[PDB]
Amino acid sequence: GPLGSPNSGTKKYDLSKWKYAELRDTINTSCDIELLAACREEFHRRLKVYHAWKSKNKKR
Repeated sequence: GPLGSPNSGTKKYDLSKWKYAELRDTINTSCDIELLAACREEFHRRLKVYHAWKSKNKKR
């Protein structure tokens, strides 16, 4: 089609690891279905593992 794009070597978003500062700042400064959607995914995810570490919560 029109768009040839004879050079592909990157993705759309990538947040291997972000800081708590930029996290809150970017969410309160930037705005985008992706930025926010990704921000929440990291918040919930990062928090999910946080609890898992401390206590995996398990009562046999």
